Amino acid sequence: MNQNFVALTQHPGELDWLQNSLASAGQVVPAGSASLEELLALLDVTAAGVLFISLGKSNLVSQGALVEGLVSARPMLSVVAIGDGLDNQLVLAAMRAGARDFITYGARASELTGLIRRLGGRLPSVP
Repeated sequence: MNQNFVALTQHPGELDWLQNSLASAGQVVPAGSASLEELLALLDVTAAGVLFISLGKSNLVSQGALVEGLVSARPMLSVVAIGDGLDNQLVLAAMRAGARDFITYGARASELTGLIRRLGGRLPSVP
């Protein structure tokens, strides 16, 4: 019923869309301009299991490398990419980097709560 989510957004409209859509599921913590080390510290203190990362053609090389680093360090972390659903090569690059899912900014709130439900039902609770 409640989680912390971390978001690497490339504009404030994305952060608002995430926060408003996922309000019933938990809290969306912004990570702003964060390095891999800083981002891993923020995931640990918030005990976040889902990370949202906004991808585009301009930031794909550096952000893709970051997803690769995150997924190496935290294999159980669910990385969800946010980008243009009309760009097949972008969707493909994100998946290759280690992103579990890809959503387009402005998607219905029910699509986001649905995704969080699905990602929650994926692994056992008792460790």
